[PDB]
Amino acid sequence: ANSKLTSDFDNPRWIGRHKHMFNFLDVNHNGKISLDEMVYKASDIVINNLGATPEQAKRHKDAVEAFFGGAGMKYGVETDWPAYIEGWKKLATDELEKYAKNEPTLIRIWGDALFDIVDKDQNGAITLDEWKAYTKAAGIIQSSEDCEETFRVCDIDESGQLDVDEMTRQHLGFWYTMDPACEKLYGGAVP
Repeated sequence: ANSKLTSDFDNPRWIGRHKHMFNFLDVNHNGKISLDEMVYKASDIVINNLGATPEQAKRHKDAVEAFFGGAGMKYGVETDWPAYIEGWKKLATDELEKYAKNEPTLIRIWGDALFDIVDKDQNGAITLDEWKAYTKAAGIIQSSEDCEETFRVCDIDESGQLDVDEMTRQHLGFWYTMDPACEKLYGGAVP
């Protein structure tokens, strides 16, 4: 492993980051969300907004399923906030253990599936316009300014593209650890 990455689950900013995403995913404010809703949203984006082929959409669905499944979410089950954050601690712990052992993480698997769809050239890297297209379809980022901040925070290659290796590292830090190097990865869109 190129980094020594550790959890910080009692940091109110960690908890808060995931509460933000919980509230953003709970579009109708039910106080709970299901795996059914998560995989619906994921496939809706890639198939109906981003042009995914059937095989590409299925690969992506599988990776989203396993990601949220790692946080304890299940088909036909409604997950409330207390269960969600409990599951998220397990997910992060498991991911960081795989990382420390140089084994593929669920976030890498998902990234590789998503980048196959989003990168016009299928070479594992995306342009700013492609990042804007994905994030604004998903709604996780709403403004171009915030999408631009992502390219400031990450190490960009000489052609001005964000590669999956770099985005995986940044996401490990941003979602699992509170690495201060990854602050503002989504600009002002996600605290």
